[PDB]
Amino acid sequence: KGPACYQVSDEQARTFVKNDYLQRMKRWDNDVQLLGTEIPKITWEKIERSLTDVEDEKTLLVPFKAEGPDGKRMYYGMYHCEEGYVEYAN
Amino acid sequence: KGPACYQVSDEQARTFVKNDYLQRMKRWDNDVQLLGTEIPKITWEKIERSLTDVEDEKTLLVPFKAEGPDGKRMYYGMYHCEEGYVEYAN
Repeated sequence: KGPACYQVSDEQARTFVKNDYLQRMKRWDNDVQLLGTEIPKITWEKIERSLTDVEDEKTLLVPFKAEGPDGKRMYYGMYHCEEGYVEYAN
Repeated sequence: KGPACYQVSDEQARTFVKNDYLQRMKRWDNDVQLLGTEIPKITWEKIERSLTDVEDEKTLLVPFKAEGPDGKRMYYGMYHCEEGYVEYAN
């Protein structure tokens, strides 16, 4: 896991937040311009989750494809269930 | 906290991920079109963090303003340090 907040200086926090914000702006804008829509159609791919020791799962990996008139993109949402957020990969 | 993953069905997970993905596409695209750039200038506002019992902090709230040629927007990044992600509010 990352650092505890008390180990994170204001400067480190600002750097992390700026990196994250800029990267997000870039990524999401790019995906919109590529698909040609803000509201692509979503198609689902099979979810692989452990059939055993299921209480050990901290994350569900949900693959999907988004389709616009200009294009199509594959994603893997990794949904951290307890934290209530998703981070996306490709 | 949210549900444990073993309590989340494939359908619930897909619904959460679709909601999140669409909302993000919308939000970030909108912010880019509003600021008029993917790479706005970032200005910082003072960070308020507890001066006592600091080991209890799970999150740092980093306020900032983003400035494009077309506009300006206020944000509050809440940086969850250990998890290594930021969620944004306005």
